[PDB]
Amino acid sequence: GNSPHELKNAAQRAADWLVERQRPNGALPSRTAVIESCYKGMWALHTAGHTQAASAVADYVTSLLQPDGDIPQPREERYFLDVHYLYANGYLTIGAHVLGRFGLSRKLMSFVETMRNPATGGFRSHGPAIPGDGRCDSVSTSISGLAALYTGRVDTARSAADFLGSLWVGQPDRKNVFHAVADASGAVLTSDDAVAVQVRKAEGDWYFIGLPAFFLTALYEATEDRAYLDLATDLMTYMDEDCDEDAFVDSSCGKAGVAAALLYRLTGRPRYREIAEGIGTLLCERQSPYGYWSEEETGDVADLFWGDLDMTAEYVLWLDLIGRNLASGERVWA
Amino acid sequence: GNSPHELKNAAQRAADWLVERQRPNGALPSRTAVIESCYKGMWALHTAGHTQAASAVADYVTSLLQPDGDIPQPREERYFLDVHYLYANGYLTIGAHVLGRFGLSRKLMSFVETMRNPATGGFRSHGPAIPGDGRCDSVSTSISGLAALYTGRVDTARSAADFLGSLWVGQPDRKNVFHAVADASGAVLTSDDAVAVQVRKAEGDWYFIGLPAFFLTALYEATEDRAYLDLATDLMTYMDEDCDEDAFVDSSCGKAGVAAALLYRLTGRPRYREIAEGIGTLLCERQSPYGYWSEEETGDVADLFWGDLDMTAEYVLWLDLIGRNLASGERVWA
Ligand SMILES: *[C@@H](O)[C@@H](C[C@H](O)[C@H](O)CO)NC(C)=O
Ligand SMILES: *[C@@H](O)[C@@H](C[C@H](O)[C@H](O)CO)NC(C)=O
Repeated sequence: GNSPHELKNAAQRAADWLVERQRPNGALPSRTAVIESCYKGMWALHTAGHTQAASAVADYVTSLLQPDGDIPQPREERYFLDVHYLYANGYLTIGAHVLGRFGLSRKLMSFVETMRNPATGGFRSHGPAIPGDGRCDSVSTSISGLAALYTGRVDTARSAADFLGSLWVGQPDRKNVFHAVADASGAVLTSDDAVAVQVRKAEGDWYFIGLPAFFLTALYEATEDRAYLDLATDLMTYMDEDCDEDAFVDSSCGKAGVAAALLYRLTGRPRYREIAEGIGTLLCERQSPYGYWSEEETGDVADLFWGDLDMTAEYVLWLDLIGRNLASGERVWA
Repeated sequence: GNSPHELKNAAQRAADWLVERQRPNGALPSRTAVIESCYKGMWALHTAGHTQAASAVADYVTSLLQPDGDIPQPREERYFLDVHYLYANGYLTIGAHVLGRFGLSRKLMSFVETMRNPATGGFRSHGPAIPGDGRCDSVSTSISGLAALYTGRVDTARSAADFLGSLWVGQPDRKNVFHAVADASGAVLTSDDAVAVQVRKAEGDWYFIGLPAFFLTALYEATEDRAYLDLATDLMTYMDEDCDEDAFVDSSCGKAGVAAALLYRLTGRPRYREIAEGIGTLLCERQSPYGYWSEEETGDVADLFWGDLDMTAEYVLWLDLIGRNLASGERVWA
């Protein structure tokens, strides 16, 4: 595979591509003005050293911030309304905090906490303005727990991990389907309108497993509580041995790649290095010659569909995180 | 005056210089192997986007970590023994946390908090192996408060601010001297052996005032409590109007520059922009063409004495922080 330096080089070229096209108000170059086009922008650009561009995204995000600490608009994609509303808020919180925008991160994180279910520790899938039944999903919960870790709200993160453990233990038929959603009481939801990963098919949505694995590994690093490492380990084993090969190939495999790279640094287990290396190389090989990522776009374009802009920022982050955990893991274990 | 982009470009040249000379275990190229040569390295290199190099510093720091969460050795400079012991620990905590090394940041910050005076909110000036009288100083307290902000221990940060307010109110002769130390009871220490800035002379040590100003501004950003903004602006106006011109010229003026840049973004007051621009430009002007900063050396050296290496990482950080707060302040206020 490719070396940590090569993975980082790919991330930097994509970051440069984004910053060259950033708008004067700080928005990233999306064909639609929606928060789901740039929610990873602060954190990704900061990791690439583009701190003025990252702070410009913070300025743009601050201009959207409502008195309750939410960014309810502009939102268009249904997954950011009633599947995992808080997916945007979680990365916004992390990016703001690492930038030292402590007022923005406090306000964002305090809103995120209002959508926690205090009975289960899960985080509600649908936003305040979106009618729903109080269901909570693995992605809202994992990203909110990760934002809790970055902002030092470790008890909130521990509670999120409790929910993930209940969701995992409660699976009715895990060898065929991962039901990523629970009802407001914590029972796993199997209705057709609830996210379900067909683990024996090559149809994506693997990040509903991979993001929990990454969060739980970071929580273990923060706490040294082996219960969290055990659950992250079980989820990685699930993806590696019970899931279709698409789990480490689909566009959403970066989350599992990052979890694997962190688990390698913490445990030294070579399978984790192999998983992270393979995913990092795959993402590197799919990069356009210009710097962005897209499964369809092939030209020298000035902007991107929101999903490709999000993917481009996401892969800046995943390649950086994989690269630094592989490099330090090699120093520690090899 | 240099533009925010130019300040950042200077930081990046220095960061490249450091990374090119980094040692295989992650230590930075110091002529002596001491923690005071590299304590700002994790945070500085991360801000520059050199996350693998920053993680390598974290690996080195982790290998020195003792069971109590301290790094008592290697230390040689007396200021890092009995004047502001925790100055090293504070930057290590911040750099570890921003990298997501949550076990490292938890352990470092927990040790820092064992040195807090629960009656005054100050942090003890002398480390565990160093005898002393329990005195607490403004630099130990402000960097520990900033580390508390980054790790989410906001009550600790508020207590640190209380100590700084008491120190400021209790000054017996602020026109001539800033007494930066209080005894274990919280009373300002005026004895011959306690750090004191000669504010009407050009003799340095201005960061005993400038770092509190930076920390208090960050705490105001985190809480919106105008009491902290008022104290921060008291300190800035003190340095601007009552202190020697050296306060904005000495090698330690970068802390005040960062405080001014943040105050400009938060308040729009043009004088703060002027102070930050002036300090940023002065630091850029002093940079070696080869990328480092040094009090005495010029030309293409392979390494630096610890104080110059510390100053080089420090100015990566300050130029980056000044640049991004000036850039965002211009966006917000114009
Ligand atoms: C994980 O972030 C996954 C998110 C979804 O694709 C978003 O809803 C659209 O960007 N990312 C990828 C690249 O699959
Ligand atoms: C503030 O960090 C100041 C610290 C003192 O110089 C240290 O005691 C020695 O590095 N930095 C500078 C550049 O003045």
